[PDB]
Amino acid sequence: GRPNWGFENDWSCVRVC
Repeated sequence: GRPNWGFENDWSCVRVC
């Protein structure tokens, strides 16, 4: 969801993280 290479699109995070 947000820019930070988290989990979504392997280039962003979904939440919290």
